[PDB]
Amino acid sequence: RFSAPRPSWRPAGDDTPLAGLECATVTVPVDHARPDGPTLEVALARHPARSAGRRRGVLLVGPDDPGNPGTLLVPQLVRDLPADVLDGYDVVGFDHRFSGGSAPLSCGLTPDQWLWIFHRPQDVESEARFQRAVVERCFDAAGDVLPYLTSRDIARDMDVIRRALGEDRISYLGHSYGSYLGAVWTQMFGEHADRVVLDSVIDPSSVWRRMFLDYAVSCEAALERWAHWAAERDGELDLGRDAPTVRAALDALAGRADREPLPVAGMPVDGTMLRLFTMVLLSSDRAWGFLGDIVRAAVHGDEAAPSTLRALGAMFGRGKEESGAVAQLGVLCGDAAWPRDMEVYRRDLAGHGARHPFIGPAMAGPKAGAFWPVPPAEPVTVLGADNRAESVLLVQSEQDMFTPARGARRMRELLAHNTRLVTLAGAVQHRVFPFHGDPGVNRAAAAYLLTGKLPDTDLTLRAAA
Repeated sequence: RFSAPRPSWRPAGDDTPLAGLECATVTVPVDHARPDGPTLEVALARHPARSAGRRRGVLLVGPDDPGNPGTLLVPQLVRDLPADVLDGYDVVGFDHRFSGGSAPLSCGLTPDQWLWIFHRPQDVESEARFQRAVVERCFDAAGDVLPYLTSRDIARDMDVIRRALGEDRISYLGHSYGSYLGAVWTQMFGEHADRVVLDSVIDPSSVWRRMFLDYAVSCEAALERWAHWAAERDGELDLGRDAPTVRAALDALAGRADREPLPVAGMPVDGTMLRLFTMVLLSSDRAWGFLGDIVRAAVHGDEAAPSTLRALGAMFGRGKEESGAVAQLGVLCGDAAWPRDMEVYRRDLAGHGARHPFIGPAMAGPKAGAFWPVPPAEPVTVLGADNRAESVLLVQSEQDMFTPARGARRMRELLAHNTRLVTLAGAVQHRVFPFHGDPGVNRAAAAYLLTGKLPDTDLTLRAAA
């Protein structure tokens, strides 16, 4: 096997968001079929179990989105996990290969190209050119390694990390993209799983273009609901007293931003940025006030609240990294071949795209993956009855923008033999355990992690107030 020495843990710098934790890297081969070839260093962050008598092993935590550093989940989990989980597990997060602190890639993409997923198009021809230019730039700069940026290669890295940690059976928690990494790792290596929690569950049948199409459906429906919520708040927002009037104001605002970016605290906010910010805020009903605030401010030429501004600054300001967009490109284009027929995209722009107009065209048109210059290395992972994980708990919000609840139900079908599902009804949220703070969900998931017992049948919990 590829050599996996025990990690060289050191205190995290107090110049990092990981202050207070421990850091190390694990070597992995770029090509797992060529262990004598080039390697990279995968960054880890650890919060050691608080209680030696309660410690049962390691809770490995994957990234929640391609390109998003999974090490940064560790502080969030220290903040929000039930205390007994933090007593019983070393929490170890990682930055997946070619992201974060794990050999991040830089390809000369401009900020507009960083938003290739959500980029608002003009027509099929211009968008094909825009999306192909992203691919060209990335392969020119990183074409030697991009073919090795896939979900299955990340899963292989997870198993090297497990071996380096010295755990024959390791536990796992992953959210969103991390749910998919966990599922893939269990399908490839599940005899090495202890307890596994997958939260906000990607539908395997959606990998990946269908997920984009579903984003447009989910966004449209959520925006229709938010427009009603905003119409009831015309006193404070002055956006209209019925949902069509509110939506027309937002559409006109976003169209203006498509033609000339809106200055917001000195940041040029174009339509792609505004619609992405909108979708993110829509995904949590606790954030709907931020959305009312930015739309009110931008429509009326007034100032948004400082907290709203700081949310835009966090999303698009100094901390935004090109490397995340390149990581998204590799995973989302590389895991499966996208349709190559331009007529598919023409059809779907006029159909799906027009039926879901807020982001439908951005989702349905000729994305980068259509132009990918290498074949798929491997089939997409097939989850099924041969999965060797002893047990998997699925946790899912009933109303989840980014990973609709149908995906958790699909996972519960594909992995019928070893899964149980906990659904949080009444929640409008993405990433539930533990960040939403629901006592019922958090205690059910903690009890599974600490005792290994799945609930007797799938459970629907009612979101506490």
